[PDB]
Amino acid sequence: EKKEQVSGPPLSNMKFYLNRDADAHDSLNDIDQLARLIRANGGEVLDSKPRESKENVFIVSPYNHTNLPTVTPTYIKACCQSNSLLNMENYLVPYDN
Repeated sequence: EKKEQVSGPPLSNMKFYLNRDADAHDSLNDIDQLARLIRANGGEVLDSKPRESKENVFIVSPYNHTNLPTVTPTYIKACCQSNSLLNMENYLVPYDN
């Protein structure tokens, strides 16, 4: 692995930031800064930290299909620094629950 990002467009894909409502997790307003980098790449990310339980609050990662599950916000630090050589770190919420 020498070439940095080759398969598919390196920028502009799909992102979504919507915290559930646990009153805490990792980041809320700070992610707006770490995501500002990937937000200006060409994709789309809405840094919003709500607190309403309507099964409609989740955070989707770049190139991540199915908006049903959820991933960690720190994913950016691993997606921007590691590119995509650490999928095990998706630390996404299972499909069952």
